[PDB]
Amino acid sequence: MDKKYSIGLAIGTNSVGWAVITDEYKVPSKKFKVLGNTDRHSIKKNLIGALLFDSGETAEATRLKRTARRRYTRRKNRICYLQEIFSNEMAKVDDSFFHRLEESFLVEEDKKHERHPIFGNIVDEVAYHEKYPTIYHLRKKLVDSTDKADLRLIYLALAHMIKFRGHFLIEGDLNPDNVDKLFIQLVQTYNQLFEENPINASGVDAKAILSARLSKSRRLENLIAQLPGEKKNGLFGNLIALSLGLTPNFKSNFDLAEDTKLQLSKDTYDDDLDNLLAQIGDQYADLFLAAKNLSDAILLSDILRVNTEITKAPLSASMIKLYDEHHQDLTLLKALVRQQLPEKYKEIFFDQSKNGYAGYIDGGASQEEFYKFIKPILEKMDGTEELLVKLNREDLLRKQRTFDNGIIPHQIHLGELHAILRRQEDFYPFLKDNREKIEKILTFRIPYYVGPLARGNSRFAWMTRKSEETITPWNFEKVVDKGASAQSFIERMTNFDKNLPNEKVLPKHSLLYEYFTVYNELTKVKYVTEGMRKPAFLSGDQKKAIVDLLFKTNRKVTVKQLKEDYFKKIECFDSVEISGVEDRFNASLGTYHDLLKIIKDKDFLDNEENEDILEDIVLTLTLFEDREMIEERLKTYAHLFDDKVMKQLKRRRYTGWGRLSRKLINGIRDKQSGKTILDFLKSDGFANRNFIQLIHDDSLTFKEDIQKAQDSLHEHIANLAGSPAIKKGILQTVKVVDELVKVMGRHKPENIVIEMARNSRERMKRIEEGIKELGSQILKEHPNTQLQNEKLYLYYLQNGRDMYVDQELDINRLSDYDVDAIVPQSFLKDDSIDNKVLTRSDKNRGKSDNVPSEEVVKKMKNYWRQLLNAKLITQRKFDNLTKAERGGLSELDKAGFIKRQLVETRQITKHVAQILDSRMNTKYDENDKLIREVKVITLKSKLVSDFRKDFQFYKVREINNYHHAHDAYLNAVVGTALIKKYPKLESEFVYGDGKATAKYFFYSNIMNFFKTEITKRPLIETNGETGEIVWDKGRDFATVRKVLSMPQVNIVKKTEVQTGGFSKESILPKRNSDKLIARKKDWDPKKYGGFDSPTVAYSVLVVAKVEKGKSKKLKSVKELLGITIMERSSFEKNPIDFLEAKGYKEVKKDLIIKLPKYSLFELENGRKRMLASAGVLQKGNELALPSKYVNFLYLASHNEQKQLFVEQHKHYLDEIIEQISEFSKRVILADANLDKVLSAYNKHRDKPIREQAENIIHLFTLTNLGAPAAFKYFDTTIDRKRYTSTKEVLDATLIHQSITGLYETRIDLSQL
RNA sequence: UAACUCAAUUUGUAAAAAAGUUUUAGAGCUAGAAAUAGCAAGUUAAAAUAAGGCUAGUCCGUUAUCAACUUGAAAAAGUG
DNA sequence: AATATCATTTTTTACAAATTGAGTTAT
DNA sequence: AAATGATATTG
Repeated sequence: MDKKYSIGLAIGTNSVGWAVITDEYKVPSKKFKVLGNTDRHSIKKNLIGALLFDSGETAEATRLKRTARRRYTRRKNRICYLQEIFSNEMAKVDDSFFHRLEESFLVEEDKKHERHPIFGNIVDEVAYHEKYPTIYHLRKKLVDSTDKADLRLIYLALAHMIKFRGHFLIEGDLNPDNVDKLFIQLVQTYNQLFEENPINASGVDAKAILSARLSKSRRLENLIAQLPGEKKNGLFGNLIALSLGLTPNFKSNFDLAEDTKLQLSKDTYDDDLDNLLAQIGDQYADLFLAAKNLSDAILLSDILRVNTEITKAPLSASMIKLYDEHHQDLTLLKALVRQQLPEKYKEIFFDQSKNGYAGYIDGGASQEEFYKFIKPILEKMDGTEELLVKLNREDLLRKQRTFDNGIIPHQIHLGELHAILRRQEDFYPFLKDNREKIEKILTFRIPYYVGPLARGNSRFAWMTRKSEETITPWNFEKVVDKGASAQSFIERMTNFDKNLPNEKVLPKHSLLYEYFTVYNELTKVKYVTEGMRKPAFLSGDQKKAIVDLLFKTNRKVTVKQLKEDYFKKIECFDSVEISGVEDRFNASLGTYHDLLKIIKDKDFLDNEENEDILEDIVLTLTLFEDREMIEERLKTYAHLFDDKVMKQLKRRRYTGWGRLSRKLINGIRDKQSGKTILDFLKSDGFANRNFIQLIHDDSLTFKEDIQKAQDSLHEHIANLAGSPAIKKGILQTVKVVDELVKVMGRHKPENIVIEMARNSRERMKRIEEGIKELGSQILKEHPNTQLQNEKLYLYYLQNGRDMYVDQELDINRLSDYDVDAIVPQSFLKDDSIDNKVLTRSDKNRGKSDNVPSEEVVKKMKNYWRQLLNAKLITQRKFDNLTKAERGGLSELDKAGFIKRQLVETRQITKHVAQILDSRMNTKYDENDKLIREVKVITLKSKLVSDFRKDFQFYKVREINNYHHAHDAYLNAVVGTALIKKYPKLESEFVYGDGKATAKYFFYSNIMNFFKTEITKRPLIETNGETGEIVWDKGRDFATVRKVLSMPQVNIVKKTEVQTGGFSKESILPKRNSDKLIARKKDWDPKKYGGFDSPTVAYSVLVVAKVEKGKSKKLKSVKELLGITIMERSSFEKNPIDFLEAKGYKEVKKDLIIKLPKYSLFELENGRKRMLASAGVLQKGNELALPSKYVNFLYLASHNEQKQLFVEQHKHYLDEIIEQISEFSKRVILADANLDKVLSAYNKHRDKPIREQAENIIHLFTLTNLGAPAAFKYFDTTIDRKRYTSTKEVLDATLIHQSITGLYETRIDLSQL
C-alpha cells in the first residue's frame, strides 16, 4: 500500500521548486535514513522543497575567445611566413636579427643577444630612432626614397603592414587619388546629362561640408538643402548618398521595373554596373564613374589628411603629420604652462597617476580621459585658442595607434607594402621572385564558409581537403576544396525532411517547391456567380491554365487582378465572389517571373520534360553568396546559354530553405492512387483536398509511409530551442521528478503539474538613428542611462509628441502623462514597450474594453506609418494599433486573450511536458494505444500568482528561498482542481491526444469557483456530473494555509565545480609577490609580471604533515587547499604527487575529500555554511518567518478592508525584528552589523507604517542564504560581513544532500 | 498540429579589425657623499595575449554535464 | 579582524534553426 | 551589468 499522490514543479533559470500533494490537497512527511558517522541514524522531511543553482551560460563569451585565439595564432604565422622568406639573405646581413626580435621581451639577464634589437649596438640603434621617430617615418621613406635600404629596415616596414594589416570590409582595389575638385566633376558630368535641370555649385567649397566630423546622412542633408532645386531622393541626391557610403535604388530614374541597387564596396558592383548600363545606354557610366572617384575620396578624406601629389604612402605620411603636430602643440603647451601657470607643471607632465600628459603617455589615461582633464586648463590660459579648436575636433596630441585606426582597409596597407617591394627588388633579387607571396601573405584570408583548416581533430571544422598536404596562403585554393566546403558549411546546418528524416530538404526558392506552394493554395479557393446554387471549389481539370495565364505573366497575383482578368476575359463572368484567399495570394512564382526574365524563354522554362538541370541552378544560387564560387558551379549549364543568358544568372542569388523534400513533394506516391502529392494538388477531382489532407487520408499509404520511415535525455534537452539558461531548469526538473517517484516506492504520480517564468547605446542605435532619420534637428535642440526610467524612454520614442493625437509634449511636468497599453492589459499581460504607449490622457485613446478607436486610428494613422519607416516601432505594434481599422478585437479575440491568459501555448513548456509525459507513460493496450497513467498539466504562470493575491497567501521574495517551493505546491492543488471542476479541459490543459461570450465567460470566470462573493457561490464545489467532490472551501483553504506555515522546507543549492578562464585576464606589472602567475613557463613574474586571482575549480581536504624548523620535524595539519582550474588537470593526474610538491608529506590519500562550491557544513546550533572556494564561506542558513508575519509585510509595504489589518496587529515589527536578531546572533555571527540594524530601527520608529516595512524587507539580505551583501536600512548602508576562513568547517559536519534534499549523508570531520 | 505570407526576438557556428595590457629597445642632462633639488624627453616598436596539449592541425584549450556510497573508461546503473 | 580596490574592450562579415504574433488553407 | 572571491593594506 502507497496512497495516491501528485507533483507540483516551478521551473526557473535559477530555481526548480517541487512539492508532493495527496488526495485532500495535503503534502506528506517521511522518515528517511541519514548515512555516514553522525549521532543521527534518521530524520523526518516534508515532501516539499526547492533546488537553487547558479544560472547556466551561453557559449558566446567562450566562442568569441576561441575565434579570437585562432586570429592570434594565424597573425603569428603570417610573420612566421614573411620571416621564412627573409631567412637566408638576412643571415648574410645580420648573423641573428630575427633572433634579437624573438627575445626582445626578455630582460637583459635572460637575453642572449645584444639588448638593442634592430642593429645590435647603441650608436646605430640610438641613431635609428632620432632619424625615424615612428615606424611610419620608415614606412614613408622606404616607399618614397629610391636609395637601396638596409634589408632589416625593409623587413620591419613589411611586417608592420602585414602584422597590423587593417580591414576586409571593401572588395576590389581602391587607389587613393584625392573633394571639391572631384565633386564639381560630378556636377558637370550630370549637368550635360540632365541638360534641363542644370545644377549650380556657384563657388561654395563642398570640401568643407563633406570632410567634417559629422556622420553619413547628416552631411548629405547639409548639401541637398544648399542645392535648392535638386531632390535629395533624386539621382544627384542618390549619387551623393553613394559618395558618402550609402546604398541607393536606381530603378525609377531610367524607367526600369527591377530594384537595380548598387553598393560601392562589393564585387557585385562591377557585375551590377554592366547590368544597369545594359538598360539605359553606355553614356551613363561617367555618373557612377564620378561617384566611385568621390566615394573612395570620401572613405580617404576621413582616414588621411595629406595630398596624393607629394607621397605614395598617404596613410604613413598622414600619421607623420599627427606626430609633427603632436611635437609642435606639446612644445607650445610646454612654454605656455611655464609662462602662465608653472605651479601646475609637475602634475601635468611628470605625475602619471593624475590624467595629465604623463597620465596620457606613460599612465593608463586614454585620449578621452586626457581631453576632459586638459580642456579646463587650455580654456583659462589665454593664447591657447587653436589647441582647444584642435581638442574640440579630436585632433590635439594624437598617438598614431588609436581606438579609431579601425577604418584603414588592407587596401591602404597593401598600398605602401607594394611600393617598398617594388623599390628594393631592383636591388635585392628575392623580393622580385617573392613580390607575389609577400603581398599575398597580407592579402589572403580564410573564407568564412571554410572555417578552421583542420585535419580531423576539430569538433568545429567541416572543410574537405582536395589532397593531403600543409595549407598555406599560396597553396590554399589548390590543396583545399573551396566549393565542397562552402557547400558543407550550409548542408550541415539546413534541416532534413520532417516526413523522411534521412532525406534532405529543398531550397525555399526551388521551382518544384514554388509550384507546390501555389497549387496547394489554389486547390481550396472557392468562387460564386449569378447562376450557381452553392459556392464551387476550383475546376481540377481546368486549373492547368489559371496558372498558365495569371500566375506566370507576373510575380504577385491580385484577387482583384484575378476576379477582373479571369472573370472579365477567361471566365466571361461579370461579377464574382471569392472564399479562398484574402486580398493577394500568399503563393507567388517569384522563380518563374525571375527565370523567364533572365533566360528570355517560357517554352523551355515552362518545359516539364527535363526540369532536373534547373533544379541545381537554383540550389547553386541558394547554397552560395561568394560570386566567384557561383561562377565555377554555373559554368557547366552555360554550355547552352550565351554570355547574357548565363551572366545575369550570377546576379540573382536566393535566400532560405523550405520545410519539405523533393521525395515528399513529388516522389512518395501510391500504388492505389497512381500520382504524387504535387500531381494530386492539381485536381483531387471535384474534391481538390490539401497537402495536410493528402497526408492524413486513410484512403492512401502516405499517412503511414511518413510515420513508417521514422538520443538520450541530455541530448534531448540540448536539442530544445531556448536560453541554455532555462535548459538547465528543464533537465534538473526531470531529475527531480525521477527521484520523487523513487521516494514514493517506485509508484508513478496520478498527476504532474509544471510552470515556467519569464544596451542603452543599443537603444541610442535605433532611438537616435530612428529620430534622426525623419530629419528634424530636435536631437540638436534636446540631445544612455536615462531610458531605463520608462516615461523618458517613451517620450524620446515618439518625437517629443503624443502617440494618439500628434500634440507636442513636456519634460518638467511630464509626470501627469499616463502610459496606456495598446491592447488593454485586461486582454494581454505585456509589460513590454511594444504594447505600452504614453499620451496626454489614456481616456484620449478611446474606451479601455477594446482596441484604439477608429477616429484616433484615422488621425494618427499616417503618423503610425512614419514611426515604422524610422524603425522606432514594429509591424505587430502598428498592426494592432490600427486593429479598429480592420474590424476591432471581436468577442472571439477577447475570448482568445482571456483563454491565452491561463492556457500555456509557449513551445518550451509543451516540450518540457512532452518529455515528462513520454518518460512516465511507457506502457500500451490491446489495440496498441498508450496508457496515460500520468497526466501532465501545463499551467500558465499567473493562476497561482493571483490565487495568492485573491485568497491571502501573498509571497515575499526577500524572506527566504521557500516561495519557489510553495509555488510548486500551489500549482499542484490548482492543477488538480481546474482538472476535476472542468474535466473537459484535459484537451486544453493536458499533454495527451458573434456568440463568442460562451468561451469568454467560461475562461474569464474559470478561477471564480474557488470564491464565495461574486456579483454567492456554494461551499463544497464538486464535479457537476460525478459524486467526486474537489474543493471543501471550509477544510481545503486551511490545509494550504497550513502547508505555507511548515517552516522545515527542503532548500538545496547544486554543488558545482567551477570552470572557464583561469584568473582575471589583466596582465599586472612585475610585483615581488608569490600570488603573480607566470604568463609563460619561463617568464618569472618577479621580472615580467603576470596574472593574479585564479578562479578555483574545487577544494580538497588534505590531511598530512609539513616539516617544521631547519630540523624538518614533521608537524601534522588538516586544511582546505584549493585546486585551481589551471592546477586541476595536474592534481587529477596524480593527487598525492601534486600535494607532495606543495609541501605536504605522507598525505592520507583516502581522506582527500573533493569539496566543490556550495558544499554544505553544519557547525553548531544548526548554524550552516556553504564554502565558495577554499578560504571563504557563505551563509548556509534559511530562516522561516511564520505565515503570520509574511502576509502582514505585503500589506505593510502596500481592498480598503484589509488595510485595517495593517494598523491593527501592527508593531508586529518588534517580533519580526526579534526573529532576525535571534538569527543574526545564532547562525549569522555578524555582530557590529546587527548592532547597527537595531541602533537604526529604533531611530526610525517615528517614520510611517510602510516606510518601516519596506526597510525591513531590505533587512533580510543580512539573514539571506548565500554570500553576504551590502544593504541600506534607510540612509545607513550596512557593508557585507564576509566569512574569510574555512578553519571553522574543518572539524564540523559536512552534509551530502540529494537533489530534493531527502536523502542525506552527514560526515563528521572529527578525523586526523 | 501541418504548409504558406509579412515583420521582430533567441540560440549556435565561421572568417576578419582596432585597441588595451605586460617586459625589453628608444645612451637622459647637469649640482651633491647622499638623500634631493633644477631642466630636458614623451607620439614608436618587437613579443605574449589563457599555463599549455598531442591528435602536431595555419588544430585544440573558458559552453553544456557534476550529492554521497558500491559498479563502470565513460555514458550510466544500483543503494535508503 | 574591519576595510578598501579590483575585475579586457570594441568593431565588421557570412550562415543556419526556433520561437512569437498578425494573417490564408486544412487534419 | 553587476556581484563576489582574490588581493592587499591596516593599528
